[PDB]
Amino acid sequence: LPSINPHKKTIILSGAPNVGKSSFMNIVSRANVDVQSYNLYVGHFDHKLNKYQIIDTPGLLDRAFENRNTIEMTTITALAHINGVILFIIDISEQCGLTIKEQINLFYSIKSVFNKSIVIGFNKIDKCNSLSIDNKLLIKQILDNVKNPIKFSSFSTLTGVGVEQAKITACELLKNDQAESILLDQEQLLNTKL
Ligand SMILES: Nc1nc2c(ncn2[C@@H]2O[C@H](COP(=O)(O)OP(=O)(O)O)[C@@H](O)[C@H]2O)c(=O)[nH]1
Repeated sequence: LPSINPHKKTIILSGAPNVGKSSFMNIVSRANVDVQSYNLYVGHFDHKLNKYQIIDTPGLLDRAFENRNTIEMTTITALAHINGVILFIIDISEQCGLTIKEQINLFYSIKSVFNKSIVIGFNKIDKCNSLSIDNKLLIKQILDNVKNPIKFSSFSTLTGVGVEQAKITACELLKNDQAESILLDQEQLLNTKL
């Protein structure tokens, strides 16, 4: 809503407070970041001759929607209608102050506003690897509960390892969705004609 181009290819960052969202944005955009107020953050980067933005909205996409007022919801909804892929980051070290299960609960609670592609980012691997079987099966359950096309990416925004890889899989998930969706529109229009 505040000075965002809705047509530019976008990574929409989401996840609990202190999971590494602002860190991720800063790394991939080399801090080429516009600070906009309603604070909303828009990082910019190029990948493979294409221009991208990456958006971080602390206070909006880091907590459940139950407590939002109308204006906040319209802002959230406006973001959900951008040309974007979601990067939902889970801090698997739990240093953010919430357990993996509480972070997955957050994901289910808010993934309904987005049917876009989603990358689940497992961050802070410098402080982890492995996981409880209930946690691994909770993560696996995401693939069953979710109609959205979903990929996984592990990284550390403290050490840099896997970060660029995570950025690459987000972009390509977007491409594939753009490709699949334009076909459905082309098909419906011809099926109408015929
Ligand atoms: N151990 C570790 N700490 C991290 C990593 N990435 C970020 N942090 C720290 O986690 C805290 C929150 O990170 P931040 O980017 O502000 O998360 P955000 O609130 O979601 O935007 C900060 O103290 C960061 O320095 C990581 O990969 N590993």
